[PDB]
Amino acid sequence: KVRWPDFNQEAYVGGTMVRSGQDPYARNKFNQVESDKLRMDRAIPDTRHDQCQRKQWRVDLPATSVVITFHNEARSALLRTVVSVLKKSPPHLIKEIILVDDYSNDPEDGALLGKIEKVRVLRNDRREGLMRSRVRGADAAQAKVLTFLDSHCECNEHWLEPLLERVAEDRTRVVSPIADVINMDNFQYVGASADLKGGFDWNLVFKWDYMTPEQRRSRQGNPVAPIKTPMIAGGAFVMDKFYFEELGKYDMMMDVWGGENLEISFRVWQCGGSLEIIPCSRVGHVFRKQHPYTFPGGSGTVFARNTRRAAEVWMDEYKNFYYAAVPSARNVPYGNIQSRLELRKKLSCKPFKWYLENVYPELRVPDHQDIAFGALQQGTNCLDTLGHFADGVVGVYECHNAGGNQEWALTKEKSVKHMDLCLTVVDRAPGSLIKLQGCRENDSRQKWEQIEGNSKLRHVGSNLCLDSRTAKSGGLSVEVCGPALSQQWKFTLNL
Amino acid sequence: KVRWPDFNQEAYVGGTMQDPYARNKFNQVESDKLRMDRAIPDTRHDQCQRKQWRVDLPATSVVITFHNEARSALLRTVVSVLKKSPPHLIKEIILVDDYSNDPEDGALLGKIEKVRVLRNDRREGLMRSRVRGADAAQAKVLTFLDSHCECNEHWLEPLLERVAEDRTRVVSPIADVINMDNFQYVGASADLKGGFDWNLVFKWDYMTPEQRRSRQGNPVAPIKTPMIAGGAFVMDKFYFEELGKYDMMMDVWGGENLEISFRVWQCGGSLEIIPCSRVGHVFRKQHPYTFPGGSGTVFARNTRRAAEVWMDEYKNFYYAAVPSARNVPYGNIQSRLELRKKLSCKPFKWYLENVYPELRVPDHQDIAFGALQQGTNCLDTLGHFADGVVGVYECHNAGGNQEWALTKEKSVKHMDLCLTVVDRAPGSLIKLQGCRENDSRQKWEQIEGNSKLRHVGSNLCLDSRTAKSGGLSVEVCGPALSQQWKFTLNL
Ligand SMILES: C#CCCCC(=O)N[C@H]1[C@@H](OP(=O)(O)OP(=O)(O)OC[C@H]2O[C@@H](n3ccc(=O)[nH]c3=O)[C@H](O)[C@@H]2O)O[C@H](CO)[C@H](O)[C@@H]1O
Ligand SMILES: C#CCCCC(=O)N[C@H]1[C@@H](OP(=O)(O)OP(=O)(O)OC[C@H]2O[C@@H](n3ccc(=O)[nH]c3=O)[C@H](O)[C@@H]2O)O[C@H](CO)[C@H](O)[C@@H]1O
Ligand SMILES: [Mn+2]
Ligand SMILES: [Mn+2]
Repeated sequence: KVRWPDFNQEAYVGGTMVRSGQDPYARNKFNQVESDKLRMDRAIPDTRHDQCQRKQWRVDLPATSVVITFHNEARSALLRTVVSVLKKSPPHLIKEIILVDDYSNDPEDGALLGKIEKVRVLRNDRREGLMRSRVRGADAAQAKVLTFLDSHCECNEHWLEPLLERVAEDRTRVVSPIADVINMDNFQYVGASADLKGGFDWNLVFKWDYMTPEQRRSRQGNPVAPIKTPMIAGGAFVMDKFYFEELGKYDMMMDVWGGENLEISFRVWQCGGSLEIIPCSRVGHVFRKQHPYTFPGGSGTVFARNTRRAAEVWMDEYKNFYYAAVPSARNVPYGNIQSRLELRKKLSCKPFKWYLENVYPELRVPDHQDIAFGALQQGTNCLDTLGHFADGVVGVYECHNAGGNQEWALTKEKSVKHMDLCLTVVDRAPGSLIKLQGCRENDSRQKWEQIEGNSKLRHVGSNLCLDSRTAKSGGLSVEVCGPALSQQWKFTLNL
Repeated sequence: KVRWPDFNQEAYVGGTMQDPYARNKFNQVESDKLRMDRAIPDTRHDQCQRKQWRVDLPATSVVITFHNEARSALLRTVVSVLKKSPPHLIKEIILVDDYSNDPEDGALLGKIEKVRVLRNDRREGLMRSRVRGADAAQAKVLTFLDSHCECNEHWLEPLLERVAEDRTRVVSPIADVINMDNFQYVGASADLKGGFDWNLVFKWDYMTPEQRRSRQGNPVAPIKTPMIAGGAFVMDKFYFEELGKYDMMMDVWGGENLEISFRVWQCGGSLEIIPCSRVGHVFRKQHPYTFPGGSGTVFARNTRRAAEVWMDEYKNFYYAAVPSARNVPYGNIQSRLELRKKLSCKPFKWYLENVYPELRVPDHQDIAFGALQQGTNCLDTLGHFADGVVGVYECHNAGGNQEWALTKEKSVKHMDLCLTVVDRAPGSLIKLQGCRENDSRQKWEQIEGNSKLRHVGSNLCLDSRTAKSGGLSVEVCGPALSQQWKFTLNL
């Protein structure tokens, strides 16, 4: 009902500001004062590669229903999101902007924006949470393509076209922009790396992977090409509406936050679709350290519930490596999964083993016969080879959870092995250094056992325990197996 | 004449037997203590202990070269390649005494079955000495070995089988480790390939995750290595001769392994590590012999001679890493350059892209490259992405989080993220941001003779004063010591 530039920022974000001498980081866990300071149509730097910036972008594309979901968002941030969509998108490609107010304390936060050009507002009468709220918006979407966005984003130049171009060509692609960084303190728009893919460790937390050398090198002469990501971050993405609904939408019994990104990423890949990051599509996002909103069941409890619900449906037996990494999770009940499990069989979906081998080989999987795996931790320090080969001393170095020269397995043969070099007891005398040797299934000197409730690591057939007191003066040793803190070793993944 | 078991170990080792490390830079006492036919553990994979090895293979002339070797070690080598190789596959053992102080060291072994001794009139060095032995070889196939090695069970067959199938293969065993102090025979990793950094010193690369996955099926298969260590290898004799043998004007040590490795690959052959061939070797810390030329100088001479012939333009990245090498003269190379054209031979860019892709290579419009060193510490990203603080962390010389370039666009870049001066006030933290060729805040210059790193259009220099507290800062810029930065490669 109003052209967006004629909308009044100052009247909106007006009372709802930050009174004198209050906490600026109060309601949203980002600096609201700095957010409020900025204009709705603020200038941001074009963070795209030269290759993108300078390409007649296709505009004969199917239009999209943009779904933004929010609970207690900062008016400034919400507005800036909405306007950035309208300002930077070709107008014919925006069918509508659906705002799903997920039970925000003041309905006026969302309601007032309903004045704006193509903005509809849908209020949740109770608290539904991120996933359910997104599904509502998608069901209310008129367009043939869905675009999701977090409520504190800022679309960049020609952001939408490259996303649509992908989905229009192939409906099975679920496509995400590069997530530029909006600083939570100063609110500066910072350009992010285009050399990353999304991923995870066995704890099933999202993390950004560096692109492998083999991959980068294959993309050297096509730097702005699509990136095939094993996981989407989950905040900003575009998906064909019919594909979204056919492929099961979201797990409706997930709550608040967390899990859904994992779940959908697995699902899409496993059931014949693909996931991509598009470097020419840039969308800023306010990344933050704490959650500002309430979690009904406890923060970490609900996260585990959702994560479980995903793992239990899609991961097959490899779900155990998650439970191995996060034993605590086994206690959290996750309810019924029959619908989502049948969905899987209904869709004739591939197994997780497929996903691991073809989509995310990079992810280190322990052998079915391994006893433990990962890093061997002692406080902050972790068991490091220090680049040593055969006949080498082994050491400790601060942990960097990247499994480089700090990755170890504890085998069925009872050996502590890195690659095919295994910890070997050269000399049984107390104080003697241990050496890295080639793995023999029978050497006897490289057989180890975990004792004192998986806290220690004892040399088998002996009274001797691995000991780090000698690191700074030679390397790790065997010493007489007693109550030292230097003899304490815990594996990252325990089976 | 005399069979090896009837040879008198005691009495040979006898006139030799007081610092153990002063003689050979390994524990001579422990070496001397051991039997010539010492027991060593079978360090091969199980999937090799059950292999009917084809034994209708060509024989080899084994070339062992030495200058002041330990008698115990030399003998043990010779006997190991007699005991552990099938007799019909050993045509002869050629011992090239490279002007050793007592000629009796080599001469006395002439008594042993299949052993021939050649004394070098003058000091030649390892490459020239090897060429002599190869020219004196009968046999269709050459095997080279260092004079302090110990062949393992069925070591030779897998090497020959490869060369017999395809004469262009140059094959090396996996090099088990003989302890310099203990003299214990220790089994080595089968998950390594040979390689190098831009300083052109040999190093072992841990073979990639991508590779390790592909070799699940047949784990003891040949390894295509971009470099051979250069000590133990087997090569068809005619192929050795045809492909130019060794760069004859190389001296005592070093270079030859690089030179031949490049040559073989570049001129249409292949280099392999064969995991079921196990040969032990006494690895050492410093060289026990003397260098005519002053050690570091001769290494540089040889290395240059190789680089200047085979590396094309990329020789500069070597000179960037080792600036001192641009002087100390490499002499005439016209023959070896002619050799290259004579063979046709592919360019180094080919080698880098097809044989050793994993080698991190700077863009030729970079200004500096490598890590950014301050003391033991290097410039580390600390896993931080865009909008992150950058820091210092002790240098692990292994890449990744500590890889940096200084571009023609004047920017200090890691991956596609560049160092950014967000705030010009002294003491301000610098943040890592996406690289834009037009942001003046992402621009540096190197000043005060490549020692400092100054933010361009400013009075401000990269500084580690704050590094420990939060992150690295941009600082007031003057006589600090925290502002000192050496890039490993400059150009
Ligand atoms: C570009 C760009 C954006 C990329 C950022 C990104 O991937 N964010 C994901 C990341 O989000 P996050 O920033 O930590 O969480 P955030 O507080 O932004 O919550 C997601 C959105 O849903 C809203 N929300 C949240 C919780 C809730 O109960 N109800 C809501 O309506 C909230 O207002 C916000 O707009 O992980 C989530 C896990 O479920 C989702 O997958 C998010 O999409
Ligand atoms: C199996 C197995 C072991 C393989 C180990 C290996 O590759 N060793 C190499 C490694 O050797 P190193 O142990 O550092 O050197 P080392 O002192 O053993 O010299 C190599 C050989 O040359 C001999 N030599 C040396 C100096 C000399 O003037 N004359 C010689 O004949 C020496 O006695 C020995 O037989 O690098 C060398 C660089 O030129 C060669 O490439 C060696 O072959
Ligand atoms: Mn968010
Ligand atoms: Mn040697």
